Amino acid sequence: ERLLDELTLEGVARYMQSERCRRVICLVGAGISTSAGIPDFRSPSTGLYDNLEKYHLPYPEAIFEISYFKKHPEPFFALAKELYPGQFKPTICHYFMRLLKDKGLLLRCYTQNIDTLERIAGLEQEDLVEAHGTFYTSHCVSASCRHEYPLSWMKEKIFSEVTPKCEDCQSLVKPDIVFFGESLPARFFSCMQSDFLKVDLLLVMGTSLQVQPFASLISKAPLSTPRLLINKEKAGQSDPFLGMIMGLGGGMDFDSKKAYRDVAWLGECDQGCLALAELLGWKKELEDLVRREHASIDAQ
Ligand SMILES: Cc1cc(C)nc(SCC(=O)Nc2ncc(Cc3cccc(OCc4cnnn4[C@H]4O[C@H](COP(=O)(O)OP(=O)(O)OC[C@H]5O[C@@H](n6cnc7c(N)ncnc76)[C@H](O)[C@@H]5O)[C@@H](O)[C@H]4O)c3)s2)n1
Ligand SMILES: [Zn+2]
Repeated sequence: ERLLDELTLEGVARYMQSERCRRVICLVGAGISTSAGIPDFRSPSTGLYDNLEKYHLPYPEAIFEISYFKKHPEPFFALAKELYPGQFKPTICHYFMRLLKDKGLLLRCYTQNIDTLERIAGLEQEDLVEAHGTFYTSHCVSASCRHEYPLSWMKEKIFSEVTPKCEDCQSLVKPDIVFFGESLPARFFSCMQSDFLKVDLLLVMGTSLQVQPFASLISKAPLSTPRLLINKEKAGQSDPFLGMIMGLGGGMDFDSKKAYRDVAWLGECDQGCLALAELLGWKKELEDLVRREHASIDAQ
């Protein structure tokens, strides 16, 4: 009944190399972009949540909240200037997901990341669910207008510290990211219902699984589907405690005596992906891909 012969990266690589493993879903968060120079949200001291006091918020989550944004957008746009990536070079982890695409194993990448690195690494719109939107485009917030603006326009407003107003109607222009309180893209639900029927392997990388409904995705997979977490620390566990994110019952079981399908490889995402690629015979392909794409970016 158990699909992994052993609860290890080697077990997952052998499963991946079997014919049952045809459809892989990746679930990724900010941890897969930290080696690209983009700090994450919840790491102590460097993460965003430990760097909010200077914005003088009524509480730290306000800067994520759509109703607060609509009333006082200036903190969000000051933060956006502070965190604007100085360069957009995707990581080994991103290019591993690109290799999964090129080899026909990637059914979908569900990303929480707003930095657009998945696109730059070559995942196309069909391969991707940007579950929490991206900074790539922005829209006027007036339902009667909804004029679109490209990242170059938004970037100029952010760096000039001018609050972005729509050129046609002078309402606020918001990046197409999903704030706390907003609905997720409809693509998220349509793809979820189709993808999680088919998935043979769930790859979870670089996320604390602290945000719903995205974190519910790990429970949408069939109960035999193996789940591999590559992350600096365990996350999404089912162990109940007050303030757990997971609905009760759902969650990962790495360590109980009933554990049967969940693997935690604890370390840096780039190293874990390099180790998995090596076990699969993809290490040189992945290394060459990173080198070539990185040089291509370095030229301009
Ligand atoms: C083009 C462009 C222009 C700009 C201006 N900016 C960017 S980009 C830079 C950025 O920020 N700009 C920002 N501007 C404004 C911001 C504020 C904001 C407001 C509203 C919504 C926002 O966004 C959507 C959203 C809504 N609600 N939440 N969100 C986001 O927040 C969640 C984060 O949750 P996540 O799980 O992703 O991250 P974590 O909690 O930090 O956990 C990481 C885990 O990885 C582990 N780990 C770490 N490093 C590792 C490594 N190397 N190897 C292995 N493991 C590693 C670590 O130990 C831990 O376990 C997520 O849902 C996301 O959508 C944002 S922010 N691009
Ligand atoms: Zn407008």
